[PDB]
Amino acid sequence: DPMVTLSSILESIINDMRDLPNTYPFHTPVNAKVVKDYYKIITRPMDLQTLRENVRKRLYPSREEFREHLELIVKNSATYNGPKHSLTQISQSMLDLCDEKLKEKEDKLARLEKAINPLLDDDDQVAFSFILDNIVTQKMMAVPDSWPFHHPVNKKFVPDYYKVIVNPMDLETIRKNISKHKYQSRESFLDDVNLILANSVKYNGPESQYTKTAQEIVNVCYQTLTEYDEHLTQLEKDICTAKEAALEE
Ligand SMILES: C[C@@H]1COCCN1c1cc(C2([S@](C)(=N)=O)CC2)nc(-c2cccc3cnccc23)n1
Repeated sequence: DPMVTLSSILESIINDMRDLPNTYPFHTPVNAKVVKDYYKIITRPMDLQTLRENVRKRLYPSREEFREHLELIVKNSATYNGPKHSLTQISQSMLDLCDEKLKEKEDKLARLEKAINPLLDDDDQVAFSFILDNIVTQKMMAVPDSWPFHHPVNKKFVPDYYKVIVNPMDLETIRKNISKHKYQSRESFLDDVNLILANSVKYNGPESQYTKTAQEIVNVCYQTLTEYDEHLTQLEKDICTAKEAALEE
């Protein structure tokens, strides 16, 4: 089972990171009864034991889903402890070692990832995702004053944001989804795009300048998708054909 093989590789990387100096504070979840404000600051807690248990729960079908959770450890330390704090440097040493190991094993990992999910090897899926990424970076992120929507909100700076917005979305998260080939159709892409606008309506109000900017992001997305309709339609058809042939095997 290539997912078993992949999981063994990821666990070996966790073993190597656990072995780096001074990493113990990242080996297990933060104790929120000692660090009493931790969840008032951090939205997505992560540590190496949770990561390892997730590897064992078969939650990571590729190196990117694993690396994203590992990067939370660093991001969380940067937010809570500070970007230059020794703990953040320590967490970064783990991410750096992971990246070394992923590079060393990149061909084996690619083979496993394609055996787990053949669409990662499908030229139509790849072309479709490439077009979506270009719409995001060249059209949507180019909307003036679109910065509030480029990245997830950091709760340290906006403490009530996730009490109001329980289904958050942002353009970076969409780009990560595109890189993982999450979208096979314009419909699922537009579900996430529209969530950015819906969250602005809810948090900022329908008449706010934030929402006017988010509306322009959505509108330029629709305009650009319409311009590429005939190509995107062909790619979506061919992706459906590939998806059926995978489950057929
Ligand atoms: C809540 C507002 C409005 O709704 C849409 C999101 N939005 C954001 C988003 C972000 C981020 S970030 C830096 N990763 O948190 C880039 C994603 N930052 C800020 C922000 C941060 C700090 C002080 C501010 C002071 N005034 C205004 C905004 C501030 N607001």
